[PDB]
Amino acid sequence: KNKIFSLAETNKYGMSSKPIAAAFDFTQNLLAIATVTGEVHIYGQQQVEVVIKLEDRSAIKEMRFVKGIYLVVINAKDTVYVLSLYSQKVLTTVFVPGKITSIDTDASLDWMLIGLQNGSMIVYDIDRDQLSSFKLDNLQKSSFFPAARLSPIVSIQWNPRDIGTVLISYEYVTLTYSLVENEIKQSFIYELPPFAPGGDFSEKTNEKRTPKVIQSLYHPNSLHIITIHEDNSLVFWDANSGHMIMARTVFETEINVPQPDYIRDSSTNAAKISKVYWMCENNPEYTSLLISHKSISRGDNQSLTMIDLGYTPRYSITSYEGMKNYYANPKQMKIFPLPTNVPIVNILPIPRQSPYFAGCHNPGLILLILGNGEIETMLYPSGIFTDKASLFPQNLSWLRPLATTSMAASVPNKLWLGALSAAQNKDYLLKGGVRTKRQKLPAEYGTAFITGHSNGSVRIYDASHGDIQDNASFEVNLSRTLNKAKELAVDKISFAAETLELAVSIETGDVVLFKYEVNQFFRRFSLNNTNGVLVDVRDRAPTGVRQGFMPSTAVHANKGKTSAINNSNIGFVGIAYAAGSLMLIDRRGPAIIYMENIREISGAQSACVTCIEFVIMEYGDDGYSSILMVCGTDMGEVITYKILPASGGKFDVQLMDITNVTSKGPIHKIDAFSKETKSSCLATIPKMQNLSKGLCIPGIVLITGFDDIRLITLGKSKSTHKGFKYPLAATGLSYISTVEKNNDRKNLTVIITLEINGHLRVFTIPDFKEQMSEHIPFPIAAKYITESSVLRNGDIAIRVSEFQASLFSTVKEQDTLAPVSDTLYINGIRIPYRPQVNSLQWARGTVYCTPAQLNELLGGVNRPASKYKESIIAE
Ligand code: NA
Repeated sequence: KNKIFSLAETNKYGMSSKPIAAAFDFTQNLLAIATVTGEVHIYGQQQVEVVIKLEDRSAIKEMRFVKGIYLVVINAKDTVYVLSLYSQKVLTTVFVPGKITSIDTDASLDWMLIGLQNGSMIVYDIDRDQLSSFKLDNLQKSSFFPAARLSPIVSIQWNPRDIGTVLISYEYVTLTYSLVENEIKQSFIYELPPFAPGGDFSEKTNEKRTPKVIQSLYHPNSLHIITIHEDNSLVFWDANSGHMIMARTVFETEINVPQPDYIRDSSTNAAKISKVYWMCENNPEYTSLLISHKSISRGDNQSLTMIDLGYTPRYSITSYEGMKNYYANPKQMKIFPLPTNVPIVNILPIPRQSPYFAGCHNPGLILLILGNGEIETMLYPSGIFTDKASLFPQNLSWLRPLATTSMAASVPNKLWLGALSAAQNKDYLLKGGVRTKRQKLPAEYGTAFITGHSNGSVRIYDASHGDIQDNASFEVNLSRTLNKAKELAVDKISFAAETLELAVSIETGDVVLFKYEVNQFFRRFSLNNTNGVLVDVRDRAPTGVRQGFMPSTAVHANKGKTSAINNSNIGFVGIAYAAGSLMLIDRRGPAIIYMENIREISGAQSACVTCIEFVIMEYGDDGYSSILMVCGTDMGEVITYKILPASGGKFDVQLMDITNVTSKGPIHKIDAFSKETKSSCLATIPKMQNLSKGLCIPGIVLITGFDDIRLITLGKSKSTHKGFKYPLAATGLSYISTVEKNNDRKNLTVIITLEINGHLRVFTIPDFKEQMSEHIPFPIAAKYITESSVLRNGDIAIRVSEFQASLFSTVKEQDTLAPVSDTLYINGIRIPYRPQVNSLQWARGTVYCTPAQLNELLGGVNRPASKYKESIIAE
């Protein structure tokens, strides 16, 4: 019935599953993130975002960006997809014959190199979707170690300065292969003499050992290589000579010379090296190594290590001992701790200068994807962790950090638009992409999303994609307000939209109050300095903000965690604590106007207040309206108070009564509506000013229980009840207008009920006749079903996964335009010239190979023209 209703999904926020991989394109300046279900999300400037779903739901291992128009995606099943930034759909799927171990791709090259578990090397033509005839067998088994087990290729790396040389590394040996000459140029083998200490994790020091290589890299000058070995040795070799310059550790040097009386002098438990990256600064002559360390036990053992080697000495005029000094005495060294003990799973440097040098040229920020799906950012080389939501598109802000609670608010646009006008995001990181303008028809009411994270930060933005709403967001830091560093998890938060006020309650029970206002433009701050519960925090506002959500007062009650917070639209703040405390704050002041325990007033065993609501209507049979406060208790009781206007503009509190409404506690959602007009009865400033008129507005209050809804009337015994099959997670009163006759604006007030299992109904009032009975299309996390908010205009916002939210609209007829995807590829961007071997460093010894020359070797003289428009486009 009521065909004006149909469940329609309007917006999605965040990512649908756990991030598992990442990649970045400097040429187009786009950032791609891969989920475990095979989704690829490409983000750009402001709020550019394109979602591509691969045919299989398998996980993603690696990506690279090719030519600035291609995105190569490799899954767990060793299937390689090619995606386009111009046509924005899957271009090619390839089933590569073998188990892939090492991949390399260059910015200006149309080929990608694949090593296998069986040791063979193969080359794939991304531009033309063909396998090339160039194939190399297992070189270690073929030339050096015939009797060894079949060694997989540990690492393949294109030379940073010459596409004609490829660094290949096997388990017990590494080498440099030339594609032009089809031969092995130089080979290095790491062997330890007896009694050699080896690395930290060396085993059986007495006997001769040949540890497996775990990773090899080229130096930015391309004349030096590093081999990390399973003992955590770090051996620096010279690519051309075959000489072993040194073997060092992160802490000690010369680990290869035997030492009969060696003793491990380390007060820190040794950490297995996970991966090593060789980053370079603006001048490639300035380089540093970042090493990630595998965790032992479970405690914070994933820390980064940076070795800034500074100016690399000139190659031609320094001996091997000079390189030994240069690598053995680092220019600077520092360890970057990780704020969490969650293991690191992927590290992606974000280049700022150019996409060469393995995508690690002058990285200003390092994106770390952890095992729990988080995304962290390290400023480099400073090492400062940043979680500012303005660095990345708002969809990424659901990952950095994890959003502990979320809510949506129906804000009147009258001042909301003026607020978002000067709240534009101006310091995003991604620069590419051109955002499609999706103009929304103007409306009286808009929607805001508000999220609180475990960091102690609250992010607020608009849920529409309009001209102003799209790139506008506020961020408030609870840490700077309280001068605190730990125990900052946000638990609950309440938003008064009519005057733009906020109350944020954290795991320690502290509640901080924020208000929208202009700016007033110490290091010993603490909540324990003074004795009063209300602590002044006005002067602790962020420096550079001219106007925004600033803190006014912090609440340090020392009474425990909070069970209910509500910030009214008329200056009142209601705070309830798990111990039983109930506390009323007048923002006029500031002042406390009521502070009492509710276990000494209840007739039941009700421990704490779970919901606080403000209404302005007639109590009982008083014949006139006043300021009334309704609270629900965890045992199904309801306590109604009056806030009487007292002398001097202050306010008293008079307890009217407490009645056991239902046995199905807790009481978590309170709403109200007038009996005749059926408009919202919740308190507002104009309604408060209207009290002098002597007006009387008898009303009915909807109280939500565990799985029942009660229609009750203040000051009376009669009530009505409705029961559900499953417990109710989110509800609200929605006031919608329907036109049926000719232009008649017939308003209809209905209640939107959502159960934790995902079912949604829409009933009328007060008869509670069903108008919708549908389900949310996808299953929802029972942990996060309850963080839903019902909006004024029939919309319902549900948290569905740990990282994603969904804003549904329950009005079938909505001014919906055809979906428009955004533009990723912008033509005319030039890829900088690939760096070549400097003649002043190593004269001769090189055979210059142009890209077309390499195409002729790998694909043949008769290489077919591509079937893609991108190949012609990307030139
Ligand atoms: Na937006």
